[PDB]
Amino acid sequence: GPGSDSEQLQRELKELALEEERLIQELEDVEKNRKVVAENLEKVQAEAERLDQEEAQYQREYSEFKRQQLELDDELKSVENQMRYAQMQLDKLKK
Amino acid sequence: GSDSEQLQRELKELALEEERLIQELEDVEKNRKVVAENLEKVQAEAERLDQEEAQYQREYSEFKRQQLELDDELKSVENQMRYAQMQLDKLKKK
Repeated sequence: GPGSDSEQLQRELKELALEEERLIQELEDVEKNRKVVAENLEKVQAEAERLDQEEAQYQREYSEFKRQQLELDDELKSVENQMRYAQMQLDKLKK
Repeated sequence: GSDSEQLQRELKELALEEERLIQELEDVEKNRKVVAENLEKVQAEAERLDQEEAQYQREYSEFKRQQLELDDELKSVENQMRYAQMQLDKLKKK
């Protein structure tokens, strides 16, 4: 019994050792892979946060141009209205 | 005659302002559509980054799980080797 039982245990230990070796390598490599994915995730989240501020700036710019456009068009209506009035005064003097 | 000349001077100054305003409006409309375009570009990029974010969060979770799982696989193997070696030693001791 004991001799054959010992040979079976020796075979089991050799199988375990080979798997141990493999796992140790796989753990070294997963650690490298996790470092890359952590970098990638941070970079994309940092970029998204930056783009949010860019978008906020453009929305302010857009709103400002829109306001300017309304202000200018109203100034133009005033000029046009003043010119008609002046011409009407001139028309009275031209006669 | 003088009132007329005054009004003619006024109309000339106004026509200059009208010209200036019409140009300023052309330019604001140009500036406005550039910003609208920047906006469209920003929004497309934001969508792209959202999708890349989702991808990397998935990969993050997958590799974290893989490390947790591998480490427990190694611990199980270490436990099994200790037990097997203990049995081996006992059989030697007869």
